[PDB]
Amino acid sequence: VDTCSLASPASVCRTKHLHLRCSVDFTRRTLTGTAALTVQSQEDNLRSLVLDTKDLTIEKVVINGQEVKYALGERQSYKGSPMEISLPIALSKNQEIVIEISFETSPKSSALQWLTPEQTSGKEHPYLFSQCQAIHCRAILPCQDTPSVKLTYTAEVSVPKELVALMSAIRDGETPDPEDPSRKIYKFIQKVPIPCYLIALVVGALESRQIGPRTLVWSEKEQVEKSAYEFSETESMLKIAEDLGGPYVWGQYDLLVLPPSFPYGGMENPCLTFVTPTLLAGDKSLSNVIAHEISHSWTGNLVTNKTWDHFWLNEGHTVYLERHICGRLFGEKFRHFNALGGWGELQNSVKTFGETHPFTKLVVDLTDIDPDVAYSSVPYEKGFALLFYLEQLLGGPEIFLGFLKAYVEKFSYKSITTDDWKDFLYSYFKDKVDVLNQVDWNAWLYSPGLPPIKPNYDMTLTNACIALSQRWITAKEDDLNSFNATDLKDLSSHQLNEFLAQTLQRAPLPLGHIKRMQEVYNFNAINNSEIRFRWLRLCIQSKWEDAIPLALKMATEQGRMKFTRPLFKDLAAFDKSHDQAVRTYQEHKASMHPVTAMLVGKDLKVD
Ligand SMILES: N[C@@H](CC(=O)O)Cn1nnc(-c2ccc(Oc3ncc(Cl)cc3F)cc2)n1
Ligand SMILES: [Yb+3]
Ligand SMILES: [Yb+3]
Ligand SMILES: [Yb+3]
Ligand SMILES: [Zn+2]
Repeated sequence: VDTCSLASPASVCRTKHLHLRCSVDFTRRTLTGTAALTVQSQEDNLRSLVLDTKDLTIEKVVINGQEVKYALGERQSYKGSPMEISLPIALSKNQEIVIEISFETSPKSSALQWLTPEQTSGKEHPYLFSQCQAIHCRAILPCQDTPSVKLTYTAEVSVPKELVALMSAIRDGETPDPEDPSRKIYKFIQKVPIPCYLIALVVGALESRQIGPRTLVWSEKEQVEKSAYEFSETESMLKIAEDLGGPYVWGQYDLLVLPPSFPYGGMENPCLTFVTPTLLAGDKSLSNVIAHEISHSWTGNLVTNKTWDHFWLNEGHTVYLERHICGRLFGEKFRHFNALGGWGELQNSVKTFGETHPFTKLVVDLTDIDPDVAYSSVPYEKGFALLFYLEQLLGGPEIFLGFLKAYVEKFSYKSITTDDWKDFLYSYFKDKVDVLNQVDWNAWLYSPGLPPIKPNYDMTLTNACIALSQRWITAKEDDLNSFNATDLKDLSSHQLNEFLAQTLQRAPLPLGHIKRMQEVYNFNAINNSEIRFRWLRLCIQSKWEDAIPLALKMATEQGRMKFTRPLFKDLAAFDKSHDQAVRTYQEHKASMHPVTAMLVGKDLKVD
């Protein structure tokens, strides 16, 4: 059962198609229009159905050209309000009907961020973007807001003519709006069935540059050139991902570089991956995020988790595929380095929640839990650790990659549970069932904390990071003069980041050590968002007051939650910056992404 949805489940009825016709009004901060749902009954004598909605204004519901009775139930917190539709005629099993719902979004839709021109690069035009994952599609349109249901979609979007609309679909033309010549209509088609959290929309002053045979990069004009360079390896990654997962079925693989308030590193929207502008390091060093989003074209978008309790199926397999792409491009020692880094991020998450916390379990129970509050590195890294452990136990990467491809083939276009995955693993590895029966499944899948077994990792690229970090941690005041810019000469940006991660795990360090690190390494000058984030966290946790304006600036000038949430939390925990952290959040709250605003609010205990 999907405990995050209030809609009729897949066993009652299934949405087969959505035909969306809407208009974006920037003055009212509203999306208005019709969502035409092609619903197939899965039951005999079906006379009503329930849809998920959240802060939607419903005008009418039309079936067979006539208005039908509908009712909106009491709001159930983050789940929204259930919408019961009275069908005009009882439906037999497998019978299909079209339900056209006239709706309007609230300006406070948790799925959307409305940007004023001042909040964009260009400063002349407003901007809109959606983020439906996990359960925010119900805050845009009435739907069965569950990944257990997959549907195709077509969309027609009216926007002011000076702007461009894009969706998680194939672009299907543009025309002047026949109802308003100050507007344009942008058309879209998604022929591959998808869960509704993969529905996405962006409206802004967008420009494009071709960077591959099936890839355009999209952003405001100011970011196009930098984005084209940063993501130039995209086609190479797609070719490797196809070799590992089978055919790319989505047609196009475009990239959209969002404004800095985009709350995640990326979003695997089909045909149009969304990315944070914090990836624009200038040297392609944060491109693993692209490898991760590309990998989702197989794991997550083709093979989907049936409910959000099984989310690890989505991320664990994606991180696994992502690390193989980087492994093919830069070698097996690099894949091991990234895997070990991943284990360290898992240690961090387990330490933050506490080793007995229910969110440290691989398979979770989201009954009465807002998925946004549960979000962490655990399904990513505990999920990856399991697969990497299975890879070693079952004979190596080549053998395990054979399983990955067969798993994708077996479950493409379906929504599955952990039991479905485990059953297939046992079927594929029938000749190694004795090895599989040695796995402590109850601990790996259902127990909190660190996994019962840690995999084996090649140390070649990690050794220099640990050695430098340990030199700083063990150093006394009279050893600080020995550090010099030459200590970093043989370290890649990835190794610099790992050195900071290792040191941050032992934070605080004495204030004199942090001051010396800046003196000799000039970390303040580094623009790479990952390195800068860890360096600022290290400064704040080591109580360096000079870092307060830098940390406040980074936390607010961008909104990627991975950075913004721990920076605000570190600033709130430092006595010297506590008041500034709270006040800065209060003054920025209204201009923030709604999900980021909620979570920073909870982290700071500011209601
Ligand atoms: N897809 C990513 C980027 C990427 O990985 O490529 C972007 N992204 N956007 N939203 C989310 C997201 C995912 C799960 C959420 O909820 C849950 N979190 C943990 C568990 Cl165990 C179960 C849940 F349901 C809430 C939000 N992820
Ligand atoms: Yb066409
Ligand atoms: Yb079985
Ligand atoms: Yb000494
Ligand atoms: Zn992912």
